[PDB]
Amino acid sequence: PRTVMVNLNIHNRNTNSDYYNRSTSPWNLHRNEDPERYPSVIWEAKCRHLGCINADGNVDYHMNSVPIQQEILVLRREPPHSPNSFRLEKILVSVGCTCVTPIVHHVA
Amino acid sequence: NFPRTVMVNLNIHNRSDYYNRSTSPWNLHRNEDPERYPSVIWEAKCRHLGCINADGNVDYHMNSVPIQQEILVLRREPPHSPNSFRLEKILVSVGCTCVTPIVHHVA
Ligand SMILES: O=C(N[C@H](C(=O)Nc1ncc(CN2C[C@@H](C(F)(F)F)NC2=O)s1)C1CCC(F)(F)CC1)/C(F)=C\C1CC1
Repeated sequence: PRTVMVNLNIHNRNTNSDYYNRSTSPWNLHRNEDPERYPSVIWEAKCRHLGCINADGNVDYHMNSVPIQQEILVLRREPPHSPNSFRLEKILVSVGCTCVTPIVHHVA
Repeated sequence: NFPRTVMVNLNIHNRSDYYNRSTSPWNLHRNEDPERYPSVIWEAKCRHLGCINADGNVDYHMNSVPIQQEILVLRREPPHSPNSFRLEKILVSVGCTCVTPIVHHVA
């Protein structure tokens, strides 16, 4: 069906870290708020460095910290400001960072 | 205004070799549930316990750890219902990162 009903009283399902800090590609969380969306608040990861932290605790510029982006669904109020009717909308969220070897190629 | 039941139009409006190039690489595993929307969820599983160093070897002094995110899914309620759901909060692995291990002698 096009329209379905959804009970917003969330049940947790098997939901029972300092990774953001201990990582060689550490990140911080930034609050993204949208009153026309459910969830209204989304926390996005922003990599602290361009390079990665090495064994000596220094930034290695030969490696890159890259955000891992995921495609997430959100509920957008439709019509706008509606408390009880929504449309699914696909957005991209940064969920953390990883350390990668850079893509290399000569200028054409 | 916070109603218990709301209406949702499922016609979505839209608004990557990391898994291999990473020092904490991972593979994707397909999790399928016909009682859930989205029915298919791809989860990351770290390939190694350690991390890949400059020389392409596994460094056992570092750990590959999965990054777990809390996500919401729709579970059919009552079961098998094509048009009614309850929001459910689950934990998914979305990739891996390389961390310096947490060390401690225990009592
Ligand atoms: O949960 C949030 N949104 C939910 C959502 O997107 N669920 C998803 N499930 C699997 C997905 C695809 N993916 C992502 C990646 C990994 F699962 F690993 F993430 N692998 C995958 O296969 S997307 C919506 C909430 C509204 C709804 F109507 F209930 C439908 C689902 C949301 F908006 C925000 C959460 C970040 C705080």
